[PDB]
Amino acid sequence: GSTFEEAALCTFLLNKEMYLKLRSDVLLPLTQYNRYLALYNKYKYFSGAMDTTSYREAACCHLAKALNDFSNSGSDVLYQPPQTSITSAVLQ
Amino acid sequence: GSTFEEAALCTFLLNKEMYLKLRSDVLLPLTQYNRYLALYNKYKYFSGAMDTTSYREAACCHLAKALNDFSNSGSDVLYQPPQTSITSAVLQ
Amino acid sequence: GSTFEEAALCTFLLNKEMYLKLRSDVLLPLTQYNRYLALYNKYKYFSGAMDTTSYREAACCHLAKALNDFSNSGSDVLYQPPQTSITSAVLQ
Amino acid sequence: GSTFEEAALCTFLLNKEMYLKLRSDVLLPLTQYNRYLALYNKYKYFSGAMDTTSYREAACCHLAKALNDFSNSGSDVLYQPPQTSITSAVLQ
Amino acid sequence: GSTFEEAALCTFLLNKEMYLKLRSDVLLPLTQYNRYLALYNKYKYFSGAMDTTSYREAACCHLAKALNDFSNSGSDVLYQPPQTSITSAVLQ
Amino acid sequence: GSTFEEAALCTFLLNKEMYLKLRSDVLLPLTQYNRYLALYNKYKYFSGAMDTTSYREAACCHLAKALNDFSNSGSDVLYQPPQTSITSAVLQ
Ligand code: NA
Ligand code: NA
Ligand code: NA
Ligand code: NA
Ligand code: NA
Ligand code: NA
Ligand code: NA
Ligand code: NA
Repeated sequence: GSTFEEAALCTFLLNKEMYLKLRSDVLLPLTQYNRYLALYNKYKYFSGAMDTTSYREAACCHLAKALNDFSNSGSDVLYQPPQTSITSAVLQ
Repeated sequence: GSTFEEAALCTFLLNKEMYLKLRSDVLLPLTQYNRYLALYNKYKYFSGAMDTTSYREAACCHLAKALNDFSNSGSDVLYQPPQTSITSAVLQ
Repeated sequence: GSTFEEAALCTFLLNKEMYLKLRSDVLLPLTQYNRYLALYNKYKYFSGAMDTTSYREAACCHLAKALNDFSNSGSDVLYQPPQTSITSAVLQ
Repeated sequence: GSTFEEAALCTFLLNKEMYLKLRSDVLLPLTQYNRYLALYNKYKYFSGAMDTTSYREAACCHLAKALNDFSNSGSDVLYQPPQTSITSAVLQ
Repeated sequence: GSTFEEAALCTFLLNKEMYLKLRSDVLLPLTQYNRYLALYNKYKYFSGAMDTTSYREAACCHLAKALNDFSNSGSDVLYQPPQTSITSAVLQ
Repeated sequence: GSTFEEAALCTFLLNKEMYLKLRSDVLLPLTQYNRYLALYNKYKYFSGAMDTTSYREAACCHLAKALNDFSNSGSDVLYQPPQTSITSAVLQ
């Protein structure tokens, strides 16, 4: 929801406390979290074959991917939203 | 539209070329641009009396305000999105 | 003192060690720390009704507020100084 | 050379003066500049099918691409190095 | 004054308009601007031989130096405050 | 190696896990890590008397210094690469 979407655009320390709040915020709707993990791969390595390059949607996937890596690590990491681009915004 | 909303979240050089592309993107719908200028003052000086503090909505107002200041200046300025806050995202 | 004032302008990981060093640096003078907490709310939600908007003073309040939130949390957070603004520096 | 490689890692205002200094620095060796433009597309959209993801090499391509866009625009833009990633540095 | 001191801590586009406002703000007191240029050299290359390493004072010198380079160039540049350091703040 | 060199250019949370991966990456070659610690002092305080100011080499020293401070502290810190400078890249 809002919490996750707005958090995906921030730079923050991803730790147990933060992982809990953001991961919970995307438990519902159900398929929500898995869709963002499916799109991370496209948005990161196969951006060329994408007829939708929403920056917010990209950020949500970058955060989802980060929560996932943390769920298999427990090691705190600095989360950073994906690089913005004014030339990318003017081109759709 | 998307261009403006996505641009409001970037850090870029606001010059004539950029002012034209972003200002045009918010000519329609009509009241769009004026609403963002009305909300800028609330989001900046009267945040306390607001039962809606969407970060994206805040960014759109910060950019609208920037385009306005540029329309009465012609002097290029570095645009920067408003400060993010993970504690603000977890608090509604 | 200097340590706190200079720290309020940095981006750092606020943890127990750092909380101890900065909170100690503002134990004296006595009313120092409480004044910065009183001003945080003005600088954040009631900026309009303020005939003094010193950026350094704003940063000191943002840090004081951060130390306070940490004293009731123990959870490490990334501290970030408040958004700067060249248009704010030229306007008094 | 050094100037371009080191500049590709900085955040600066790309204008005529800067375009001249950096573009000149990559006139020699000859194929240098064209190779960086060929690699930009891979790094940006086809990163998945790439058995070499040097961050410095990525930055050089991002800057080359920026000089190119400027050569067909004359409009000053803020240049920003590509997003860094500690998780990308530990994975080769 | 305040304008210059507060500006020295911001990231902004240094152009004719901005150069005029900030350079004027340090015309008085008289020796003000020249002292900051004398200290830039120490703060940048001879930091070791300094019994005073105030970050704000360092920023003021970095900005003074920037205004000077601009006075002999007319070419707009992105100004950036000097790197902050929490380990530098805790050590005086 | 690549891991350390590329990491020295990133902004990340330096913790036990990260300290282990980066410190290991510079165990070999042998004198590697000690040379970067010797150069840190020059780059930070005696930059003036230095006929080699490679930014990457500077970053490697800033990271080496950070790993060292962490080896005698165990307290997680946010690592930040040294301030970049386009005016420094055009001057060798
Ligand atoms: Na939800
Ligand atoms: Na529109
Ligand atoms: Na004190
Ligand atoms: Na060359
Ligand atoms: Na890599
Ligand atoms: Na003055
Ligand atoms: Na090695
Ligand atoms: Na250099």
